[PDB]
Amino acid sequence: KPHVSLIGLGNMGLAIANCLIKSGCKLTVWNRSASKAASLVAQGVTVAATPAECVASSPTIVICLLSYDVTQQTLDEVIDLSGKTIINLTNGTPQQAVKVATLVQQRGAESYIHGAIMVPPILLGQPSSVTLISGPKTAYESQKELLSSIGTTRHVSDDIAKASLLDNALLSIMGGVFEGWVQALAIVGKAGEDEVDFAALASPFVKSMADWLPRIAGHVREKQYVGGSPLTMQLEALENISETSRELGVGVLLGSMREVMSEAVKKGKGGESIAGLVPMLTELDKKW
Amino acid sequence: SNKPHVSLIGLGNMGLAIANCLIKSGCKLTVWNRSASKAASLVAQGVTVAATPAECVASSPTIVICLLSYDVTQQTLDEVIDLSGKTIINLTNGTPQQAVKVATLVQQRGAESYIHGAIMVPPILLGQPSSVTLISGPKTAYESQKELLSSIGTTRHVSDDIAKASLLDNALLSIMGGVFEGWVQALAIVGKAGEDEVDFAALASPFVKSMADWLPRIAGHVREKQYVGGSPLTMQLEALENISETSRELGVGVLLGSMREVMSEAVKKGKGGESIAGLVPMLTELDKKW
Ligand SMILES: NC(=O)c1ccc[n+]([C@@H]2O[C@H](COP(=O)([O-])OP(=O)(O)OC[C@H]3O[C@@H](n4cnc5c(N)ncnc54)[C@H](OP(=O)(O)O)[C@@H]3O)[C@@H](O)[C@H]2O)c1
Ligand SMILES: NC(=O)c1ccc[n+]([C@@H]2O[C@H](COP(=O)([O-])OP(=O)(O)OC[C@H]3O[C@@H](n4cnc5c(N)ncnc54)[C@H](OP(=O)(O)O)[C@@H]3O)[C@@H](O)[C@H]2O)c1
Ligand SMILES: C[C@@H]1CCN(Cc2ccccc2)CC1=O
Ligand SMILES: C[C@@H]1CCN(Cc2ccccc2)CC1=O
Ligand SMILES: C[C@@H]1CCN(Cc2ccccc2)CC1=O
Ligand SMILES: C[C@@H]1CCN(Cc2ccccc2)CC1=O
Repeated sequence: KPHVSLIGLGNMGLAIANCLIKSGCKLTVWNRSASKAASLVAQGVTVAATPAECVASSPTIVICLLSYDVTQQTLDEVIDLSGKTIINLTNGTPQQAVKVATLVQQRGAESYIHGAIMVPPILLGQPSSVTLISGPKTAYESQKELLSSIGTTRHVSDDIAKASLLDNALLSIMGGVFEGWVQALAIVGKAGEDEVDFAALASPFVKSMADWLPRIAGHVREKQYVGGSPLTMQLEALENISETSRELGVGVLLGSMREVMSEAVKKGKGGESIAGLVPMLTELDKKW
Repeated sequence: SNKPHVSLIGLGNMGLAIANCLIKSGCKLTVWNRSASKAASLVAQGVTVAATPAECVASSPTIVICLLSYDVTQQTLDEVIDLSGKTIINLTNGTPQQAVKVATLVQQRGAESYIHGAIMVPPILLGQPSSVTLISGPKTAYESQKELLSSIGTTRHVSDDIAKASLLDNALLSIMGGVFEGWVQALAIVGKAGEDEVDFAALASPFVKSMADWLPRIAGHVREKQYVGGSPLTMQLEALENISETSRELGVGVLLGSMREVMSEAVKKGKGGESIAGLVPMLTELDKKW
């Protein structure tokens, strides 16, 4: 039984706690709301009064909090991380990973690795589970056996910030897929159709879209914006989604997409493909 | 003689793809386009170019329309006053009510029948059996046009209701607009960070097919009004905010504004603990641009 500490017992933190218990370690936990540890006490888990007491109990510290800001608040009075390895599974930006790595190095930590869990809690540890890890290969290799408790890990880079970079890119795709899906189900539901029958009809079409993504990535890399689906036509179809929604009394998402396509047309990029939109983003810090 | 007579109105990206599919399947084609020069590649293959929309419709018993919009369709059919003995196949993207408006316009003018279709692939994939076109309108009219329409791929008759193909088109294109908004954001981030877009597409591929798998479960939750799970909107909104900050760190713009705005309002209305299924009632109960 290796000693492990866990900071954070939210939806994901409790899923992590159960995986670590199942795999046979001596777990110490801390959470702002100590009552979230109730389901772990029967399984032989120690609840530490403070973040400092939690970190003192183990050589390996797992963190799964809401955000970077909560992480820095929680680590404020954790003064001695000498001989400790930090595994940070908290979502944030590439620079926020560098900021926590620096905070823990300043306090004597042996090593920092960052992970992005890419499944909901119920899939953690199951065969469908993937976690992206970044940081020094020797530190990943040191932790690989512990980390197997939460499912498959993918070492994506020795650069501490890269798991968060890739996390933020993949969650952009997830955000967009869910924005389109919520809009779709709102339309079909208000129109009196069955959402589950709609999902069956849709799923072929959605897997076809996923097959197009690598061709689009190649066009973006190669700056090849010519094809058979110009932004003028795409924008006309997005405008018809708004009017379909208005006709039904349903609200309208995809506003940022309409605004960036509208400006692309004004810049004379109306004849380009969807690849044409990437340069609209890469050259200007703006919320569309 | 042998080959069926077919008229096509519109020779844009998709209209030209249709023209080539109809030629290849062995039909006798008459075309009209605002820009007559778009027919140059069809004239060798033996197609007739009509001077006006009316003369085009006069040449054939079956009329295919593939124009930009309803507004352009209405304008283009302004002087098409006689549709007696003509079946109308409208493949122009528009709203459910615009499909009803065109069906009524062509009835008034004596059309035999009207079906609406939504092509769900780019022009280069038209004619592949795997390319699906959704068709709505009278079953008998669809069944009589099924052999002609097999030129452009596999057709799926979704409803006798003329407006249904456009309803389902607008819903499927909502998903495509979302997917592409997220994909453009993702490629802007990884590109500006100096990563390879093509290796990122490969890394991403598993993760995106996993999401398609989650959609029927979410649809069930929305139908059953089950909004409780392990991925609360407060946590999802924090992650979306970190996409904005990641982008700002790279000097890159940010999309997904409507998604941040509707999740913020959910959190404000006490639905911060709910799953993504909890957003659907935010849309269904209020006409609003987020
Ligand atoms: N849930 C998922 O589906 C999912 C999937 C992939 C990744 N993740 C990532 O996992 C991380 C944790 O998310 P979660 O789903 O566990 O979120 P959650 O259920 O909302 O839990 C958030 C955690 O942060 C703590 N926290 C929030 N504000 C705090 C504060 N001001 N001070 C101290 N602690 C505070 C909470 O403590 P209390 O219990 O006291 O509120 C809880 O431990 C996030 O970075 C998220 O992006 C989640
Ligand atoms: N990937 C795709 O291209 C795709 C996929 C699925 C469905 N669709 C649907 O197919 C339809 C046709 O799109 P497309 O790709 O062919 O677009 P496109 O290449 O922009 O062509 C638009 C067509 O409409 C004509 N047009 C535009 N404004 C006009 C006006 N004011 N008066 C008369 N004609 C006018 C154009 O004539 P000119 O040639 O003279 O400009 C052209 O024939 C759309 O409803 C679209 O949503 C397209
Ligand atoms: C697959 C899981 C499911 C919850 N996701 C939370 C989330 C964050 C941002 C946008 C949508 C969903 C993180 C994941 O990667
Ligand atoms: C709207 C987007 C623009 C890029 N297209 C890429 C593509 C995919 C398959 C075949 C050709 C082009 C897919 C689309 O329809
Ligand atoms: C794949 C093709 C590309 C043009 N599409 C129009 C469109 C509309 C909204 C958002 C993106 C693309 C329809 C399609 O099925
Ligand atoms: C962020 C969204 C919220 C609904 N989730 C549905 C889901 C998918 C698989 C297993 C459980 C729940 C997927 C997500 O992660």
